[PDB]
Amino acid sequence: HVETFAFQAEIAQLMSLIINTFYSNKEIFLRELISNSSDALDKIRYESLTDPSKLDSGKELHINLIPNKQDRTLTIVDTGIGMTKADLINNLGTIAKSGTKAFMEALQAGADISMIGQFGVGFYSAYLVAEKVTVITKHNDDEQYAWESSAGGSFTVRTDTGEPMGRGTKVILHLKEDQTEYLEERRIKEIVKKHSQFIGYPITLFVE
Ligand SMILES: CSc1nnc(Sc2c(C)n[nH]c2C)s1
Repeated sequence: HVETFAFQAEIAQLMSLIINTFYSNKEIFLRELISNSSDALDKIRYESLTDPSKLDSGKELHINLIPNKQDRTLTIVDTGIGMTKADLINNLGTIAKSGTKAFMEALQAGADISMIGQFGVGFYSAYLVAEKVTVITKHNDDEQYAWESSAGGSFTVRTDTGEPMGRGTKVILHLKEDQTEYLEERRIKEIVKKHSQFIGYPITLFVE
């Protein structure tokens, strides 16, 4: 069954700001998410040097970008460390609470939304373009979960009965009506080249 949770007030607040502030440079969402993926790949690569059995759920360490115009989704997939249930419901939120306070204070002083990644909370930049974000994830010592949120102060988590994914995270961006540009090959490739050219894992851009 589906469990429903309230975001921490500070996170809810950061998400409304992301969603409501006029800010044209939305494309930065892709580097923050690819960056999130790279951090998670680094994590499993490291942890595997002292316990190679952690790669029994898959050896290949990569990132796929998968647009689907029919579904209006852009999907980022990684085979990084994945998330446990406690990560999804509690730990990540707890870590992000100071990232968010800091970021929110910088934002007067005249920092802008593109700096969001320096405060460790870039994942929420998904909300610049996605009306809903669904996240399938699988950590080595835990079950596959689906996390989901359309913002508004709440998120859901259920155990995921769908197709097994080995180990990693899939971020499914259900794009807003006027953000379908991030479904085009040339647009994605441009952004990847501009902001994420030196990521240390293969990034495959799938075509439709
Ligand atoms: C609430 S779901 C979620 N939070 N933070 C992320 S960043 C991340 C990605 C993009 N892959 N793995 C991780 C930990 S995904």
